[PDB]
Amino acid sequence: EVETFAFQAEIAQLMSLIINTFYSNKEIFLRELISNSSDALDKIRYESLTDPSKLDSGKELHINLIPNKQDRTLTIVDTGIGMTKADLINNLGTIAKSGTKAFMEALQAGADISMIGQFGVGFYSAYLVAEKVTVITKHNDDEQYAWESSAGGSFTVRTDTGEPMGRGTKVILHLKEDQTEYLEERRIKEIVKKHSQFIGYPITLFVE
Amino acid sequence: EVETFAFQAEIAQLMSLIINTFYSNKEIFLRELISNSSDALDKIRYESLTDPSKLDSGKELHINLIPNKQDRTLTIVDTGIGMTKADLINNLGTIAKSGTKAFMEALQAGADISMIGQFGVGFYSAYLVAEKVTVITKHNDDEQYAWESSAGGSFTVRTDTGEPMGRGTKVILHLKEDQTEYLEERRIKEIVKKHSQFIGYPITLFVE
Ligand SMILES: O=c1[nH]nc(-c2ccc(O)cc2O)n1-c1ccccc1F
Ligand SMILES: O=c1[nH]nc(-c2ccc(O)cc2O)n1-c1ccccc1F
Repeated sequence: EVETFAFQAEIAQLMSLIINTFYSNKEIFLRELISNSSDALDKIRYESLTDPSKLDSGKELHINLIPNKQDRTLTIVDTGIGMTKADLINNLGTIAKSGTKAFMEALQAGADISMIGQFGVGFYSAYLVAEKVTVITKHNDDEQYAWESSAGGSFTVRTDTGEPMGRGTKVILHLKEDQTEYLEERRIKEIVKKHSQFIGYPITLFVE
Repeated sequence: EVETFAFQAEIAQLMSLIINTFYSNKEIFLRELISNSSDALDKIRYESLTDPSKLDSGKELHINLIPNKQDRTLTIVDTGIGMTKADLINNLGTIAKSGTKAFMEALQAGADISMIGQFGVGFYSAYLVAEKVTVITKHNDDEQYAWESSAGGSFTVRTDTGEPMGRGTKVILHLKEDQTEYLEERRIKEIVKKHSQFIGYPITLFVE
C-alpha cells in the first residue's frame, strides 16, 4: 500500500524556494548529498565501535555515484546507517521545520542557496536539479522503504520489494531535462574534486 | 571512584599534534565547540519531534559562553542531548580513530589545523588554548559524569555529584597562561560573529 503524506508547510515553502528562485550555482546539490551520506556512514561506524554486529548487514562503508543517461538519473548510494520509516516521514532524519526558518532568515540577511547545508536541510537541494527524487533506504531496525516526491506539496512512502540493499540509502535523482550535464563523467569528477575532496569514505564514480 | 583510561594511540597522536604544532589561528577552537553543541541540540530536538517527553529534562535549547577571569576558565554550556558514560569513553561521541587518520593525511596533502571539524574531531581543538579540559555531561539515559584530561595520554571519568544540569554538556576550558584573550568580552564577541553567525540556537555571552 502506497501512503501519501503532506509536507509540513515550512518544507513545502523551502522546496518552492529551491525550485523557483533564480540561482545558477546548482552543482552544490552533489556536495550536500555526499555530506549526508558521509554523516550516515559515520553514524553506523560509531554504533559498530561498541556493537560489531551492527555491520552484519554489510561491512563496506562507501559512496557510489551512478549516472544513467538512458533513464536520465544520477543515483547516490551509501552504506550508512539508513533511515527507518519514521525517519523518512520525519523529513528524512532532519529538523527541517527549524532548519528552514533559520535558512530563510539567513537568505534575507545576506546568504545564498549554496549555504543550505549549514541549516541541516541540504537534502532538499536535490530539487535544484531533479524533477523527482526517490530515496530507497534500509536501517537495521526496520524494513526497506522507498520515499518519493516530485514536490507539489506531497511525498509517498511504500515498502520496496525489489533489489535488497542490506543497509544504507540510495538517492535517485530523476534529472530535469536541462540538467543532464550532471550525468557527464567529467562534470561529476570536477564537482567531487571541487567540493568533496575531504570525505573520509571511498567515492566511486561508475562508468557507462 | 575516579577511573583513569588511556587514549587510543591515534587520539594521543592527534592531541600531541594539536599541542606541539606551531599554528597561530587558535581562535577556531570556539567555533568547533559551538558546532558540537549545535549538533547535540539538533539531536535532542529531532528525538523530541516523535517523543515530547525527551524534553522533560529541560525544554530550553541554548548555548551559553561563560568566561571567568578569576578561575582562568572559559565554559561552553549547551542543553543538547548530552553524552552517556560510554559516549564519553568512546572519544566523546566521535569516530576519532578514523577521523584522525583522514585529518593527518589532509594536513600532509595541503590542509591546516582550522579544518579539523571537517574530520569530526573538532572537540580536540580545545587543546589549542586549554591546558586541561573538563566535560560535565548528562544524557536522559544515564547519570551526570565528568570527563577530564590534561593530555599526556590519559583521561579520567567520574560521577559528578555537584550542580545537577538536567540535560546537556558543559565544556570547561582551563586556559593556558598565554591564552587569556579568550576571556575578554570583545574577543569572544568577535569570534562568535566571525565564525558562528549562522548557528540556530541563542548563544549568550555572560558578563563578569
Ligand atoms: O541518518 C541517516 N541515515 N541515512 C541518512 C541519509 C539521509 C539523506 C541522504 O542524502 C543520505 C543518507 O544516507 N541519514 C541522515 C544524514 C544526514 C542528516 C539526516 C539523516 F537522517
Ligand atoms: O551527541 C552529543 N551530545 N553532546 C555532545 C557534545 C560533544 C562535544 C561538545 O563540545 C559538546 C556537545 O554537546 N555530542 C556530540 C556532538 C558532536 C559530535 C559528537 C557528539 F557526541
